[PDB]
Amino acid sequence: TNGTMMQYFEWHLPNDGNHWNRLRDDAANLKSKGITAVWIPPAWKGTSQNDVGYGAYDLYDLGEFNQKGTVRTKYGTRSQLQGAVTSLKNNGIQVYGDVVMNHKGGADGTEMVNAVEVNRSNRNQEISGEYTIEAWTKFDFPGRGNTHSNFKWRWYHFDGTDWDQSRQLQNKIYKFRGTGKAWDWEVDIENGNYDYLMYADIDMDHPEVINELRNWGVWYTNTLNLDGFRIDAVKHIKYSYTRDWLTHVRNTTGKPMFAVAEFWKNDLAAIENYLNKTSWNHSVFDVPLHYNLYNASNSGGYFDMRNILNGSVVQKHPIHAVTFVDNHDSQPGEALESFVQSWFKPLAYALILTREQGYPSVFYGDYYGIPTHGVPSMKSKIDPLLQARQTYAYGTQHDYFDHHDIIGWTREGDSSHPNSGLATIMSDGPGGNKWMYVGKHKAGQVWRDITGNRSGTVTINADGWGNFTVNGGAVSVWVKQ
Ligand SMILES: [Ca+2]
Ligand SMILES: [Ca+2]
Ligand SMILES: [Ca+2]
Ligand code: NA
Repeated sequence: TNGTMMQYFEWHLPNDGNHWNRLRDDAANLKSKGITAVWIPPAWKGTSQNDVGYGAYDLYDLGEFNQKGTVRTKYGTRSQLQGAVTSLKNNGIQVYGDVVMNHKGGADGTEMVNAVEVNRSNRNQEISGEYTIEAWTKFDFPGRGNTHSNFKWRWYHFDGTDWDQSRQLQNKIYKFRGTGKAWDWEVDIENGNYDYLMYADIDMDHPEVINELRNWGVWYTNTLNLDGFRIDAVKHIKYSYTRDWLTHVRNTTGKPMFAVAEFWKNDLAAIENYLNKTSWNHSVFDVPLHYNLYNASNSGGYFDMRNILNGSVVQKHPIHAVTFVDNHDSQPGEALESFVQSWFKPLAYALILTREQGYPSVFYGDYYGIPTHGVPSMKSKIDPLLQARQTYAYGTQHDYFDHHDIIGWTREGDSSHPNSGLATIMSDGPGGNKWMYVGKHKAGQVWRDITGNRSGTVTINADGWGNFTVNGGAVSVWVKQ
């Protein structure tokens, strides 16, 4: 069956502690709509209750201990989280947990550390001599104590920080001194070594760090019975470390543990180098395709639809790419904002859901909407597309990316899925028609538009060709009536 995951969260979810409860009660529904895997938001304690989770204070606190002014995380308690995972599991849905290992924020205390300032545009270059700063690198976890783990963090487990409590100076990046201290290598090259990003940067070359995060990885997997991971900020993390961390977890638990890393860079060559350096042992989000979809939706129809897949990861690396329309990085208001316009969104979803290449992901923000930024729920338009993927998107595929506005592709379906086979067509401009081959053995069949956009039927001729139609700025997916 065609796998389909769902990012079950967006950046502006309410801080009401009922998100795990919602996931729990949505499990049965998700299963019926075709979702086979769910990527849950950071389940640990952030810098505050409000934290989306990427602040990453305590990875062993899943809304179980009183820390950072709260017991529950933004999403709920450990109990409520476990209830959600159980619900998904009982409904046959896999669970992918988010993983944040690049840094830690909200240190319990400070430490005086010898450091040097570095060029923020070239972290390889030091711009100050050595001197002592007060850095937030002490993590004792008073609320948790040693429950689950007695590992405590100190300055030497980090490579640097961006804040000196003593001399509160802005626009600074500090690199810690010490034997062997240096920015980790084989990370993105923007700003000449993008090891540092925010908060206290974790030293991926320190032996205790390597062993500890690996131990945490397995504890995390076993505690929540995870089936996979969504790995955060991989371009800022030692490439070989991530590769080996994953292998360690797979080796220890014995589970395949699917994993998709977010290497956020609209650069195919950079992502390909990342896959190479990680020995292709996990997939990556197709960020390049995201920008293609964004640009097409932003072109008022002037985008050349023939090249919508050009430069994407899924075009050259189909089984190592997780395709997506939007996510918390691109939604309205965020730094990397590049939200795919709603008029084009159904087309984008048809692109990633009805084609054979890539592992598609549905964005919670798109499905249930983003109330805070006026983005309406588009499940009514996505549900039919998920239906098409679930029962009709199978078999040999034929592509027709031969027109600047109207493009499409077909699937001949296969014996393993009854009535399977489809023909999606879309136009980022005026509507029209296109003759497409769905298979001679389908001769005589009468197809209909599962999206409901076009109300008539299309009959496949004796040669297996059908003249499919589509409306302006829309998509139609024809299937056996
Ligand atoms: Ca280092
Ligand atoms: Ca880093
Ligand atoms: Ca066009
Ligand atoms: Na580092």
